Amino acid sequence: SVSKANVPKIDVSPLFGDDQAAKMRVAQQIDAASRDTGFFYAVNHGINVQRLSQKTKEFHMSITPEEKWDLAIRAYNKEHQDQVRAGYYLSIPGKKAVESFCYLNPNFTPDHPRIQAKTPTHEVNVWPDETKHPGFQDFAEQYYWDVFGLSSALLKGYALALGKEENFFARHFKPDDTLASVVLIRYPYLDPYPEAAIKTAADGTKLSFEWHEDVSLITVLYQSNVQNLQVETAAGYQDIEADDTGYLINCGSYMAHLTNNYYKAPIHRVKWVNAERQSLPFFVNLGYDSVIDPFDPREPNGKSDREPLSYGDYLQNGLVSLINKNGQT
Ligand SMILES: CC[C@H](NC(=O)[C@H](CS)NC(=O)CCC[C@H](N)C(=O)O)C(=O)O
Ligand SMILES: [Fe+2]
Repeated sequence: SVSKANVPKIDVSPLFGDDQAAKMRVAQQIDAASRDTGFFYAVNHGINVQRLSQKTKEFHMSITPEEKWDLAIRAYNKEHQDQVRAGYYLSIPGKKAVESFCYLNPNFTPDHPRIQAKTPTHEVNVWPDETKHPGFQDFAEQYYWDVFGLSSALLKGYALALGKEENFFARHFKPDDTLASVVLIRYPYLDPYPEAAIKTAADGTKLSFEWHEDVSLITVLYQSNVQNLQVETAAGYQDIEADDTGYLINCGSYMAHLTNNYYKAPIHRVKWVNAERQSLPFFVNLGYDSVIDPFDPREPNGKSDREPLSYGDYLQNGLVSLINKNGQT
């Protein structure tokens, strides 16, 4: 029966410092995890995750149906044709339990040239009224930069792990142009829980979200203390234990591509659990024109035949493909 994933807890604090050998020892840990199940917990990360959980719950539990329509992405509100990514993703009582709110780089304003050019995947964030949601926008924008900083350090880890200089990834991850996103996902408790909102896997497991690989370089994830995630291994799906003080880290398919699958993008899925919980990912995306030249650290000459891929085009394609495969979230 269903076994358990080895998901080590890695103290990432050296990645913020200047002790280079200590960084290498962290990089080894990241290497090992990335070659095993593909997941680890980043601990001693310096983010106030209790406030993140509190502020998010306050938002989710106070936003009204009226405000949800007002903020809705175009999948739910045809009036908002510019909102492909950022905004509110509504639940559908009786059919779809999950709901969420996604936002992008706060630097994407009307003044930004990618907004002026109408480049796909770039949007100006939408927000509820401040007086109705006091402090929320401020909180959420500062969270973006806090987790941006953690993620930059984790990217130093990954670079060192792969034999590169520590800025190999992080040089492409910049406040001015990153396509990274935060998604504040609510999974509700429902009694009765509608069967329409539950999918059944081939192996019989009841799921809220089917198997997939992440569309990201890496994913940096906070979750409530409710176990739900499973990672695919050759021996089948394995449960990932919850830890509501750590960040769960995994690679996305852009990392798999550029490393010739040396760091795979682990296939994972979300079990159905009837419990109120939070899932708050930060998808570490680069800039629209960023290109990382692939390499294969298994080969003496490090050479890959993999095509260098422009990140923005990879992202557009991946986000669309994920909706087609696993449904509009
Ligand atoms: C909705 C369920 C939930 N799945 C997800 O969030 C899935 C798999 S990681 N990812 C996406 O849908 C990509 C969202 C991208 C975001 N709108 C963006 O524009 O950057 C889960 O894993 O809990
Ligand atoms: Fe995922």
